[PDB]
Amino acid sequence: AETTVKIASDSSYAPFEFQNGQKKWVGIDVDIMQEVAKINDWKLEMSYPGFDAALQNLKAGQVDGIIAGMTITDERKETFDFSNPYYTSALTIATTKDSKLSDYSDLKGKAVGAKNGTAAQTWLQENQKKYGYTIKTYSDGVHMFAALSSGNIAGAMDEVPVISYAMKQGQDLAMNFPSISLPGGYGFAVMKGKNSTLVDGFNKALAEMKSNGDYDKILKKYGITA
Repeated sequence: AETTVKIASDSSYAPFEFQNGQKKWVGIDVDIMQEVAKINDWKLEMSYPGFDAALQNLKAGQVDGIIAGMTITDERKETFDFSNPYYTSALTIATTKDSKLSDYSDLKGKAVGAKNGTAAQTWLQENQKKYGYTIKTYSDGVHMFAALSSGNIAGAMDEVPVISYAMKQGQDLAMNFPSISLPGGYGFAVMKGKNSTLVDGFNKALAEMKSNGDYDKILKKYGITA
């Protein structure tokens, strides 16, 4: 019967992987992986220990691959082989829907938020002298978006898919600023030199899903492009 495939992911990264109201695992990565497995006649066993644990479990041979919004980078290619990117994310500034701010130049003298430890934070730091905002740093999304709604930041930098999902959820957000592409894209990962069948299967199924409408339907479920 079917070949079993163990894939580990993050424990909370909406809209890529997260638990719904019924505690069921959903998200872009979940839906993509489930369909990749269906197309390839694989018996999928998903686990959600968190990204760092997933990497540990993958190196230890405890799982066969990872899908967890994992950026493809030259350094990571020293340890992992990747699929083609199945999504390429981007950063932008979220505002309330009533805000007129829309240009990175409009930020002079204003407070802009980001979550600690993220690419958004780094981009803000890199471009602060360029654009002249002040940076407020938040522990997590709930706190950052509460500051935006309270008017204590004029904008909140985050990922386009994360803001899109929040907008789909009905949060008071708009994306009026340009997007800053996050190079590399997200890929399915296996250990370098191992499991090429999984990578090839992923790539083939991805191309099929893009071509047949299923990929677009998945992204739209979570509010993306859209």
